[PDB]
Amino acid sequence: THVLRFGGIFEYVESGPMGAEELAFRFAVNTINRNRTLLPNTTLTYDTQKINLYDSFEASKKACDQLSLGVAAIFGPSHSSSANAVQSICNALGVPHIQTRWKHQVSDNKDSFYVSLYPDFSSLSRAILDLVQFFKWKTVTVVYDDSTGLIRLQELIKAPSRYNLRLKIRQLPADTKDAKPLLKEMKRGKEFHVIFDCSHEMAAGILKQALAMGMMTEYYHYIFTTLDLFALDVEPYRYSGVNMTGFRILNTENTQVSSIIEKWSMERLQAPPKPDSGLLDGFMTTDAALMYDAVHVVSVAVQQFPQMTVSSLQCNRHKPWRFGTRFMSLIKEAHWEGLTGRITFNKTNGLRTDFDLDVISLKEEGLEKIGTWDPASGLNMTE
Amino acid sequence: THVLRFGGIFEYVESGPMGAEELAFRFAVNTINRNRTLLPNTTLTYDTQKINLYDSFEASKKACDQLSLGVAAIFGPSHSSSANAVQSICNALGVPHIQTRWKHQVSDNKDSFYVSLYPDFSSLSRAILDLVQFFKWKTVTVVYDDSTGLIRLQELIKAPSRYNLRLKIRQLPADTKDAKPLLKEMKRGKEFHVIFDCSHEMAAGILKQALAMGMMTEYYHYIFTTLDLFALDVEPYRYSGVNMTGFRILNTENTQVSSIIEKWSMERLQAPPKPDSGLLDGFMTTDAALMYDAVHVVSVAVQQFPQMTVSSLQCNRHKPWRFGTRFMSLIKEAHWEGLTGRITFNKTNGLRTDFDLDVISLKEEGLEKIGTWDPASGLNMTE
Amino acid sequence: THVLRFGGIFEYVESGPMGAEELAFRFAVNTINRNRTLLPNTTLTYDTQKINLYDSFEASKKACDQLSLGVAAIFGPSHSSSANAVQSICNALGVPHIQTRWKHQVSDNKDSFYVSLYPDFSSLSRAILDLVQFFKWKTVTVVYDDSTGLIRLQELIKAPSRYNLRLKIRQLPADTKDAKPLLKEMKRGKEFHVIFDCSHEMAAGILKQALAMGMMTEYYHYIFTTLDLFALDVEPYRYSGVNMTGFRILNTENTQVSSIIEKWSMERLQAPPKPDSGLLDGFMTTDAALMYDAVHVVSVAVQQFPQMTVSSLQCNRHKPWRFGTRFMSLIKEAHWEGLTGRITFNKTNGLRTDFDLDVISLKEEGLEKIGTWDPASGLNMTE
Amino acid sequence: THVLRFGGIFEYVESGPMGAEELAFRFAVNTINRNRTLLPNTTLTYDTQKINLYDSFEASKKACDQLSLGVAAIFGPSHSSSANAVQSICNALGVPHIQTRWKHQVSDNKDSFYVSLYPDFSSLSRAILDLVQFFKWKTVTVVYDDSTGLIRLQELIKAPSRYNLRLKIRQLPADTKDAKPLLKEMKRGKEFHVIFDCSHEMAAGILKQALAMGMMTEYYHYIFTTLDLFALDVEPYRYSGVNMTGFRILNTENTQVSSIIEKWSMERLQAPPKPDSGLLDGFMTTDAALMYDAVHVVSVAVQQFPQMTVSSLQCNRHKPWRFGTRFMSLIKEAHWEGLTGRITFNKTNGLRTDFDLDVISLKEEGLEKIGTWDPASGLNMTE
Ligand SMILES: *[C@@H]1O[C@H](CO)[C@@H](O[C@@H]2O[C@H](CO)[C@@H](O[C@@H]3O[C@H](CO)[C@@H](O)[C@H](O)[C@@H]3O)[C@H](O)[C@H]2NC(C)=O)[C@H](O)[C@H]1NC(C)=O
Ligand SMILES: *[C@@H]1O[C@H](CO)[C@@H](O[C@@H]2O[C@H](CO)[C@@H](O[C@@H]3O[C@H](CO)[C@@H](O)[C@H](O)[C@@H]3O)[C@H](O)[C@H]2NC(C)=O)[C@H](O)[C@H]1NC(C)=O
Ligand SMILES: *[C@@H]1O[C@H](CO)[C@@H](O[C@@H]2O[C@H](CO)[C@@H](O[C@@H]3O[C@H](CO)[C@@H](O)[C@H](O)[C@@H]3O)[C@H](O)[C@H]2NC(C)=O)[C@H](O)[C@H]1NC(C)=O
Ligand SMILES: *[C@@H]1O[C@H](CO)[C@@H](O[C@@H]2O[C@H](CO)[C@@H](O[C@@H]3O[C@H](CO)[C@@H](O)[C@H](O)[C@@H]3O)[C@H](O)[C@H]2NC(C)=O)[C@H](O)[C@H]1NC(C)=O
Ligand SMILES: *[C@@H]1O[C@H](CO)[C@@H](O[C@@H]2O[C@H](CO)[C@@H](O[C@@H]3O[C@H](CO)[C@@H](O)[C@H](O)[C@@H]3O)[C@H](O)[C@H]2NC(C)=O)[C@H](O)[C@H]1NC(C)=O
Ligand SMILES: *[C@@H]1O[C@H](CO)[C@@H](O[C@@H]2O[C@H](CO)[C@@H](O[C@@H]3O[C@H](CO)[C@@H](O)[C@H](O)[C@@H]3O)[C@H](O)[C@H]2NC(C)=O)[C@H](O)[C@H]1NC(C)=O
Ligand SMILES: *[C@@H]1O[C@H](CO)[C@@H](O[C@@H]2O[C@H](CO)[C@@H](O)[C@H](O)[C@H]2NC(C)=O)[C@H](O)[C@H]1NC(C)=O
Ligand SMILES: *[C@@H]1O[C@H](CO)[C@@H](O[C@@H]2O[C@H](CO)[C@@H](O)[C@H](O)[C@H]2NC(C)=O)[C@H](O)[C@H]1NC(C)=O
Ligand SMILES: *[C@@H]1O[C@H](CO)[C@@H](O)[C@H](O)[C@H]1NC(C)=O
Ligand SMILES: *[C@@H]1O[C@H](CO)[C@@H](O)[C@H](O)[C@H]1NC(C)=O
Ligand SMILES: *[C@@H]1O[C@H](CO)[C@@H](O)[C@H](O)[C@H]1NC(C)=O
Ligand SMILES: *[C@@H]1O[C@H](CO)[C@@H](O)[C@H](O)[C@H]1NC(C)=O
Ligand SMILES: *[C@@H]1O[C@H](CO)[C@@H](O)[C@H](O)[C@H]1NC(C)=O
Ligand SMILES: *[C@@H]1O[C@H](CO)[C@@H](O)[C@H](O)[C@H]1NC(C)=O
Ligand SMILES: *[C@@H]1O[C@H](CO)[C@@H](O)[C@H](O)[C@H]1NC(C)=O
Ligand SMILES: *[C@@H]1O[C@H](CO)[C@@H](O)[C@H](O)[C@H]1NC(C)=O
Repeated sequence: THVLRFGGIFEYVESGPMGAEELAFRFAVNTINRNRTLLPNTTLTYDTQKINLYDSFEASKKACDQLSLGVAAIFGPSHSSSANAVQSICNALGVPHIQTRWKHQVSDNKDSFYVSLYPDFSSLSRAILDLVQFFKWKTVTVVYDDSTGLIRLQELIKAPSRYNLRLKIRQLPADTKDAKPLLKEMKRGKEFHVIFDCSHEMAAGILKQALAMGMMTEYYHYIFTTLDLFALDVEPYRYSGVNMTGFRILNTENTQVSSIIEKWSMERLQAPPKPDSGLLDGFMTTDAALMYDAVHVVSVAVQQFPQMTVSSLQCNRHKPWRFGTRFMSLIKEAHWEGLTGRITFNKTNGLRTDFDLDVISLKEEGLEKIGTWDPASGLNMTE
Repeated sequence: THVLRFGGIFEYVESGPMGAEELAFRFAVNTINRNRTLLPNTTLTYDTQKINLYDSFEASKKACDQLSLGVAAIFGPSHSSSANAVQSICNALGVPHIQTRWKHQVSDNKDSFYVSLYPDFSSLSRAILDLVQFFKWKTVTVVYDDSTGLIRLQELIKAPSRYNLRLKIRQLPADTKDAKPLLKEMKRGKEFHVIFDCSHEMAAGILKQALAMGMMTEYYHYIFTTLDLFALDVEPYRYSGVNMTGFRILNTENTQVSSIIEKWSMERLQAPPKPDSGLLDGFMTTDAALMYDAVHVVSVAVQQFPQMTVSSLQCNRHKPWRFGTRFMSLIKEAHWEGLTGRITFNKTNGLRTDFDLDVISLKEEGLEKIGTWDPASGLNMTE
Repeated sequence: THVLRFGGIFEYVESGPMGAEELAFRFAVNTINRNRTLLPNTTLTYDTQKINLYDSFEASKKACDQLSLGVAAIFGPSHSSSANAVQSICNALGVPHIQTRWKHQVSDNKDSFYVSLYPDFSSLSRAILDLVQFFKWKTVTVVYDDSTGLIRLQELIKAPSRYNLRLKIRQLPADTKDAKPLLKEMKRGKEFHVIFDCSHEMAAGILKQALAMGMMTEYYHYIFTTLDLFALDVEPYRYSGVNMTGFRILNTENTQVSSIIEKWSMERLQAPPKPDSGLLDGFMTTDAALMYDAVHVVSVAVQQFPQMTVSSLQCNRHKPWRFGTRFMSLIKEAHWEGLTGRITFNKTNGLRTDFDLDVISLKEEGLEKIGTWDPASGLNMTE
Repeated sequence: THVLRFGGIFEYVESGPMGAEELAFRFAVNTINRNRTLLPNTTLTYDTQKINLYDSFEASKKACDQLSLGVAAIFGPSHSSSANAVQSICNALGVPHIQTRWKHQVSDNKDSFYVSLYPDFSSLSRAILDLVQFFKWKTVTVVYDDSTGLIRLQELIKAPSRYNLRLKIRQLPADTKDAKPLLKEMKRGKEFHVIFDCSHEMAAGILKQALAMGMMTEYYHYIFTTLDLFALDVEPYRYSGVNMTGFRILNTENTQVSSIIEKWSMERLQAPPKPDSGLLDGFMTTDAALMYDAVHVVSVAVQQFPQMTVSSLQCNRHKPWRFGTRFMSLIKEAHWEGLTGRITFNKTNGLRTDFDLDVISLKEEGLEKIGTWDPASGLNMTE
């Protein structure tokens, strides 16, 4: 039988239920257990631990508790300060570390036991930069939220040194949801073409404050850096004449992918969130779409490797895992067509820089696909 | 007697001797032991460990080895990925963590047991931004090296949204010291006013490549973000008619501070570095000036706290240190006039945002102080 | 057999080995002895003497010692005050005097027994004057070193009486290598187009002081009067955007001439000079290229004259040498294609005014031939 | 008694009698022999030899014949190529060498046994350059004759690099007295302020060709570099309204100096020269005034040195003369008020740079003294 024990480190939600990434890790393990074509001989169990996500010492202790109990791969702790502490544990002891969120990989880590299923912002910032040239902009305002967002969109800030733009980089207020003094300066400065680097939970809150201001007109164009633009209640903004361009990697135009998302709204349901937030009700974010994908791409690697045995390692007496070198190379050479499209990894550094996007814009009917991005091709926009 | 045991985590230099920060930690402990006014009853020993500085798992093990052996404060492991792993250990177990280098404090860490003696780049980027307005620039090029340098100078990038500039943000080549294709684009683009965000070991290498190009003339003006501009062999550049503006926090205009630097060249000497690098020979960097200061500011706190006892804590069974709360508040409320001037800490977050700079520029004679920055006052430039 | 005894008077180098002209005289005699097409029946020996070069009385005694011992031609003592003393001895006693350096021939010497293989500055100063008109200059600064340099470039100083220029004649400092107060006046006076009349050992020292000043830019253009511009380490000046125009008579674009220069670096090698001089290592100067040529052009004359016998003459009882009139006319009517190109003499005064130059300028790759001068044609510059 | 034997080397005039310098050497020896205050115990004889003046080998043989016969000082052979051959003989054997003509002393001769009684052109070219500033010229034409005249007036050519002039340097025709095509270009170019660097035998021939042209008017001003401007028949040019400025060192405004010149016209007389030359008849040139002075200044040195004995030296077995060091220092420290004024020598190099001139210009009456030059003072022009 040989039950595998893919471990995971997730957020400790105090009041509410388990998070969307923790549900998607439980849903993807149960899907492979029920289905019989993928892994027809083995079953998957899990060892999910809950941390604060903002404490590298709690993430380091529970990652060593999973390797002492014996796991095969750690599914990342969702945060830059916490994943860097668990990445180096997984490097030292040979166990893979599967990342589904963006993290600043500094250019001096010689770490090899990690892959990142999140679309890398060296590729995404070229997708925005191609998109501002299709629209023939010459005056752009980038509004980010946290200081790490300069590292994300740095290929867009280095654009007036090459192309013909003038970037005016602005930042959202750090403490409050009171971005109206930001939007007053953007209205007085006549900044009609704006790029927002913020999550869809925050991008929904800016659009209410841009509607309370006089900024949702036929003159304003908003490109959103988030991949969850198909999660917003856009009904107050369809008839304004705005354009709200963005991307979508979640391949919701298949009968197989949408069937999983239609099943997703059932088991998640459990008191859906607040009504005064401009998001939808039944929707899978791309944060939980990549955790459903992260279990399956590694499941390609355990399918092509039947001699696998989960060992029990110790952090104090660290030894590399016996099959760690080959099993890491089977993850980096794994191809899969998951919810977010084709999943191929970067052979140099282990990232995900080759992926397919879907350019979506706001029409009178709603968010509609008007193109397709591809790092080999570029914007094939059939608008 | 009560010997204290200030611990430290430093770089493992393989071929050469101990690093400049490790010498400055040994020199500052031996200075307080020899001198009798500061701590007239106690002596200081140390437990210096050597790590890779790019491995958070090695820094986490040796920080727990110091707390198992029993230390009073950890002097930081000199790097963003390594200090974040040791900051959270020192937070969980109550021991202070003394930082002498800049690190991206994310806005969600609820850590309290850390202070940073490095001048914070929220204050330094206002010192550069005041300096480009004294010089009445309207066209600025910021050249950084690593992607974290956008977080450092982010108050300068958000300047064309307020003032009258146009920033053209550029980046040094990531792999090679071959910044001449960068300097060709800056020469063809007619970019005479340049800000360099790079270390003085790299800023010396850019000036050779700006002299090999036709870019050291009476038209080019270079502001350096580094505080070690008074460490460069500037003899090939005095007569060019260039201006090389910068800052200096190392208060080398006192008979007491310069006496320590004159003693510094003796015990450090030990095969001084390569001749094909445009730096000086006998000089203390500001990286080792802040480690000499870091021992003394905490020595103010052990002077005002005689009931101190060093305990032995364990990371697996983590308990806060018995005097950790009061001793951390005595470090944050400690004032000291060290090598880098007056040392007062930020009462909100524990940083160092209130400090005195010395604006230095290049004249025909050499680097000469032409002003003084102060967050309360601003540029008092008697040029 | 009839061994010939071409004599020579050279510099007494005290510390180091024999000079470059004395090596080239030994190398050219040994080449004709080894080769069998030129002089297939006779061999050449030599009687090299060493003087101070600045004492006409020592040069006069050793020239009479060579004629008492019996020579066929004296190869000149490399200096104006010393060669004039030996020219008149060779005139009185019929022996030829072969000159390879420039000397002020006053317009009243009725001397006939001398030829000069150095390119005459009545022709060279027209080559510079054609070159400042191809570049369309209207404001020229001539910087010479010694007062004889006005006689050299006098056809360039008499140019504003004919053409449209304004010469500002300046002089290098007489005692020191401290030409920076000269270069300050040329920088404050905005003198971008400069002609340097100095040797390549001194022209390498001016370019360091023009790089220490802000004067190696894309605005400054330097014409060098020396013919050894292809002997300078030009690597610090390739990327500056400067132009460094000059000439080259040493025909280094043949497989036969460069083969001799490739053999030249072997026997000369013998502790190559100082590293703090901006010259190359393996190179033949045009001062030693003309001494290799001086032996061969006279070897054309002994090939066309087999009845030659070397006699023994006395200066106190001076008698013309028996074959002095015919053998001098065979040297003046000798054609040879040596290292410096075709070697034909002026039939009026015995000089060398008909010769081929190669206009070389500084590109990004290095010194590159961009034309060809010729007294019949002029500048055929395929730049 | 101790008869001294001051030797001399002069011109071999074939057809006519002895030259003006040879008469002045015979006249000055006979004057000191007749007079009894100067040298009241010793008499002077001489050993005058005649050379071609353009042959350094004939000058070298007869200088060794005088030292073999035994002389005390050689009075120079009047020419640059011949005096350099005799200067080095007198240096090697200790005998002084008294020069009365200008010669290019190169900056590398370490010769000590020579003095020059001719007014040095480093001082004279400052006297012309002060004179063109008193007259407030801004456009100057320098017309020289031979290429050595650039070395003479080089402090005047380097003037537009300091002051406000524009020099147009021209040259007289080398072969013919046909300077009218030169004067046509100076008339068409409107060059009214001209400096002539030529002898008074040639300056008289230019003024006929400037009178045959339309160039002797009230618009043309001619400064003459020669010191024999008070030797020209100026009667055709008094009423033209020209100005002909110049200098005079021959102190013809004393009753003692003019008495010697009135005696000079008696013994010289001997078929006075051609009538078609615009010079006077009874006049002493400054070339023969300095040879009368050269015997007397050395006669000061033999008066202050009674233990002198003339020895007999050989050039082939050269030994320094026994009293050569002290007797040379008595010549350089000798003061005399001769025909040309006060005679003091330059203590550094042995030249004559401290002397008194008399600025003379052309009035309606004739050449009239209008000032006085002095290197300490400058132009004290009481015009
Ligand atoms: C349970 O079975 C397998 C487990 O490996 C799941 O993967 C699918 O397997 C089938 C055949 O092995 C393939 O189906 C493909 O579906 C896509 C729809 O996106 C279609 O374009 C292809 O032409 C093909 O029909 C495929 O290898 C794989 N599906 C994907 C998306 O990679 C399967 O989805 C599970 N569920 C069911 C209901 O079978
Ligand atoms: C594995 O990782 C490396 C490093 O990220 C990938 O190299 C990158 O490949 C792209 C090819 O598109 C390079 O060019 C970039 O293309 C865009 C297209 O518009 C254009 O704006 C520029 O030409 C831009 O440079 C990119 O420079 C290069 N990155 C580096 C650091 O060299 C590589 O493709 C990955 N391997 C895969 C996906 O198989
Ligand atoms: C403790 O830390 C806080 C934040 O780290 C410090 O507050 C900061 O104070 C500076 C200067 O007052 C503010 O910067 C800017 O000042 C200039 C000129 O006054 C102007 O361009 C802006 O209006 C801005 O105020 C900075 O924004 C502010 N930070 C925050 C978050 O409010 C505080 O001063 C520190 N306390 C000390 C050193 O005692
Ligand atoms: C032998 O020597 C004499 C003089 O040393 C040479 O005569 C010289 O020839 C050159 C060129 O023909 C004359 O230079 C100048 O030429 C240019 C352009 O043609 C122009 O700017 C002037 O009009 C001038 O002619 C130079 O003046 C002339 N020298 C004399 C004194 O007449 C002669 O060419 C030599 N013979 C050979 C090399 O066979
Ligand atoms: C013969 O005697 C001496 C030989 O040494 C000649 O030199 C003159 O000697 C006298 C008295 O020793 C001085 O005369 C001076 O004359 C100048 C006129 O230029 C006058 O300004 C003075 O006030 C003084 O009277 C003087 O030392 C010297 N003369 C000069 C010009 O230096 C003397 O000239 C010979 N001839 C006669 C006729 O005495
Ligand atoms: C011995 O020889 C030296 C070298 O020739 C003499 O030094 C020269 O002295 C003059 C003083 O007048 C220096 O200044 C020159 O003065 C004129 C006056 O108008 C002015 O145009 C400049 O200031 C000019 O430089 C001159 O530079 C200096 N020569 C050198 C090469 O330094 C010295 O005076 C002689 N000793 C005597 C006469 O006792
Ligand atoms: C020893 O330590 C004491 C610490 O107080 C030093 O004394 C201080 O010296 C500075 C200038 O040297 C003064 O500004 C302070 O006021 C002094 N403090 C006190 C309390 O007097 C002393 O300089 C140190 N000596 C050595 C040799 O290191
Ligand atoms: C030996 O001397 C002869 C001299 O004639 C050289 O032969 C000449 O070589 C050059 C090129 O090498 C040709 O352009 C000439 O036409 C040749 N002349 C003749 C008559 O053949 C020969 O190269 C010399 N060889 C060596 C090794 O020095
Ligand atoms: C909306 O999109 C269309 C198509 O690109 C464009 O013509 C229009 O200007 C856009 N509206 C804006 C930018 O407000
Ligand atoms: C671009 O899109 C068109 C139609 O949407 C289709 O031919 C194909 O998807 C793309 N063509 C390419 C990539 O050549
Ligand atoms: C540079 O500094 C100099 C002083 O050395 C000053 O005169 C000048 O204004 C500054 N700026 C420029 C652009 O030269
Ligand atoms: C800076 O301030 C100090 C005291 O506050 C003063 O002594 C100095 O002159 C000031 N600098 C100026 C005015 O340039
Ligand atoms: C210098 O040479 C370059 C070629 O390298 C040419 O383009 C330019 O016109 C020349 N002159 C100047 C003043 O740069
Ligand atoms: C110079 O002339 C030669 C032949 O006379 C010719 O090959 C060359 O092309 C010419 N240079 C030019 C035209 O720039
Ligand atoms: C002659 O001299 C006087 C006095 O300097 C002057 O005014 C006049 O112009 C001169 N004549 C010329 C220069 O032709
Ligand atoms: C200048 O000349 C005046 C009168 O000609 C006279 O005082 C003296 O000769 C000179 N004065 C000086 C040099 O002070």
